[PDB]
Amino acid sequence: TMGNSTVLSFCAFAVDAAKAYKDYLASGGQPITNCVKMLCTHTGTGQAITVTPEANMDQESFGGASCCLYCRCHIDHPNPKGFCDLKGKYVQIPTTCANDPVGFTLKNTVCTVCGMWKGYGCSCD
Ligand SMILES: [Zn+2]
Ligand SMILES: [Zn+2]
Repeated sequence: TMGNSTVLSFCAFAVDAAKAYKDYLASGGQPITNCVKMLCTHTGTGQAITVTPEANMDQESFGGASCCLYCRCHIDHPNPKGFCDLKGKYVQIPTTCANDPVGFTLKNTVCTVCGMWKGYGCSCD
């Protein structure tokens, strides 16, 4: 098992950190841990990213920044204003994927319409 600081270091100095984290996971690597899990009722909306925790019965809630590879790596966000969609918000992850929230937020996309994760509850189809 690799620990957090070895993975994080490895990705942070990659020219493409997101590709390194994915390629690492694909090879069977141990996911980044110590994301900040939230106590909450699990009666929330199920929206992906929210101002307070919004988990439904099928989700967990985390502190957004602790689930963001770039925040966890202390590097610039790949958005040309450098702005973070998770910093200071709360992210709702499906409980099945809650063992790798950093990987989940990376690999996935919020539906422009729903508000929920495309492919994971987004009902729109
Ligand atoms: Zn971030
Ligand atoms: Zn949708």
